[PDB]
Amino acid sequence: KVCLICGDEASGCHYGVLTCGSCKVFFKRAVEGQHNYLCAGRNDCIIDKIRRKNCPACRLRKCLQAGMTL
Amino acid sequence: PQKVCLICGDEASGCHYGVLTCGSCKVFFKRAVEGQHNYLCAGRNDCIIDKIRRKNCPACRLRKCLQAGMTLG
DNA sequence: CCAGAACAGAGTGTTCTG
DNA sequence: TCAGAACACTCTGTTCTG
Ligand SMILES: [Zn+2]
Ligand SMILES: [Zn+2]
Ligand SMILES: [Zn+2]
Ligand SMILES: [Zn+2]
Repeated sequence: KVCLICGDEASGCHYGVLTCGSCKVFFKRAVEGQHNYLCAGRNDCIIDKIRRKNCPACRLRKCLQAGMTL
Repeated sequence: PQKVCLICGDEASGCHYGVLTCGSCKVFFKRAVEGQHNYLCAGRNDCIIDKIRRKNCPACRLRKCLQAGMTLG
């Protein structure tokens, strides 16, 4: 019921991992697209519903560490 | 001789709200002080603010603006 | 249910003006 | 000189569709 990436309400099992929709479309867009994500902290940024927009790098990192794939 | 924004290190357009800055940090500061935003740092309140990452943490950006001495009067 | 498409908004940055 | 208006773009999130 809870997104393993940001803790928001999970819509379902997407790309191998229980997530919400925002993290679903984010993951696809992040992996295929050419983005210049760069962390401003220490690679341990808190990714929750409020702050997930802040550091796309760490968000993508959590997605990958969760095992998400296309 | 070229001037540098004291907030993000981008090219400063001039002295805005009391501090040498670019346009983006200017309008950002205005919108931030007046506007109702939910800025919250995801790190340790010491995020690196440069041209690439200034979009990342508005909280730390506003913090640098205030510590630089920016004001509306 | 799940993937992808598509529509809409927030936040941002530049150009123009006096 | 700098302040503010306004348009346009990027990124994101929800809704729609196959
Ligand atoms: Zn999520
Ligand atoms: Zn980060
Ligand atoms: Zn700046
Ligand atoms: Zn921060």
